[PDB]
Amino acid sequence: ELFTGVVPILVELDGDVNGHKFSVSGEGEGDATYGKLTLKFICTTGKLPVPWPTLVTTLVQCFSRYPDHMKRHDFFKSAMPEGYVQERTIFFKDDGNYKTRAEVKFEGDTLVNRIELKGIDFKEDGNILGHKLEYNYNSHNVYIMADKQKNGIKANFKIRHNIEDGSVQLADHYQQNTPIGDGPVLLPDNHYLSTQSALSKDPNEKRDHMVLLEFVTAAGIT
Amino acid sequence: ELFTGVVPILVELDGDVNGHKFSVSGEGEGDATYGKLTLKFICTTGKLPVPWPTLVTTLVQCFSRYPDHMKRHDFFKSAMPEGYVQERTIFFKDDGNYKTRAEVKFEGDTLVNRIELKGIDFKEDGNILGHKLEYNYNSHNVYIMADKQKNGIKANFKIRHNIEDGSVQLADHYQQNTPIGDGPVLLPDNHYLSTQSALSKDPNEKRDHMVLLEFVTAAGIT
Repeated sequence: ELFTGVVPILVELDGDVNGHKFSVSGEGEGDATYGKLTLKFICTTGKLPVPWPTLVTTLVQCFSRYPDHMKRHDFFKSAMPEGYVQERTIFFKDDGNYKTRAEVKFEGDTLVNRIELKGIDFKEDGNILGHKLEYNYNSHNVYIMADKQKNGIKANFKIRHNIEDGSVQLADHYQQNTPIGDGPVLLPDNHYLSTQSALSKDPNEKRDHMVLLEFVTAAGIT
Repeated sequence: ELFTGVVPILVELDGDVNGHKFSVSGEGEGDATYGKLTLKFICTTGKLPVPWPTLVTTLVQCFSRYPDHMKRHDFFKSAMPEGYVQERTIFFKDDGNYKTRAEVKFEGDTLVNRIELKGIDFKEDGNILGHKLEYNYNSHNVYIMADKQKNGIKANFKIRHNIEDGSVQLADHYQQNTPIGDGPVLLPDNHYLSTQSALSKDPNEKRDHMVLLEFVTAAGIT
């Protein structure tokens, strides 16, 4: 019942990639009923040192639409409102890696996502620091599975980023979510979230920014 | 000035794939200012004989956002309102092909897209008739170039459809657009439309349907 209508979302990221520091703020709405997300981000420190698309997975899986027969497998929502801690190690192929940690939870009537990111070992002439990624996005499945010992879930997936020259840059994600609260939570059977994203720009917008539209739906359980 | 605000869109498709006939109706809005499209489709003849994703390219490139320095390369809009005729031969790899022909133009204050599609040579146990495609979509670039002789453009691109088992099904598109009117039109320099799409469902919707969200932006000219 928290995700019954449109829930406002607020995002805050502080990162550091090869010594370069940056901040990103975002605002939006989520509608777990359609599993739709509309967010907008702004680099508040000037210009983003890495391509915007590399931050999409980092910058709220609680807005996924879970079919009715799949409701007992919804860890994300069942953890609200104390929220949960999401962590990932993202490995960019033949390049470096981002290590992230975030707390997603309700602060009042707003779903907030506070993140801290650290990226090391990035090649200067690579697709990432070299900004060779096209500004668009592909479709993926986020495999999810419970971590009973930690009372949470583990998830994993491979994102494919389109480089300008036509090739693709794989970014391997390894995820871990644990509750912030102390009570029972819903531990799921193995399943996945079919995720789709679309990036664009607000033409009346001067700051470095990205507008993001995503759709997520759980699938995998019959 | 026709595409100045939100323009209503109306789509009508009559097809035939390996002897199976079907109709699709769609309704939406376009906003060439953001290069955003929101459409909804319904199979009016019952259940769609092919996967919904294979009809996305067929089911209005006039809503692309063309940056200000790229305005003289916009064939699509410059042909309004008499409109233009779009034709394609789409080759699905190791499978059959769709041959399409449509007239896109204004009827009153509504942009209408009337299409007729014929698909032949489809393998029964293939990804297409076998419905092995995931219900999602990827990002592509539509290369565009003028056809001065025909006073229109030719375009071409390769769509990658995600099959369920993890592989991909290529669909080669070959396109041709010619004006319906008789006056000068804008013939572009070589360039492309960065296109992004996201598919989903209206949960309160019983008919076979697809909700489509796309973003298109021209790029390629400096």
